[PDB]
Amino acid sequence: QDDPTCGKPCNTMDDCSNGWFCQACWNSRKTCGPFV
Repeated sequence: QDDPTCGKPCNTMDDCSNGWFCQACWNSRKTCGPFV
């Protein structure tokens, strides 16, 4: 369980197109987060 993208700040869905779990830039706080 790596998903280093998690917690990574961004404004587009391109800064989270790598993580296995947190593959979402998360516009909720502009900080990459896990999905559901």
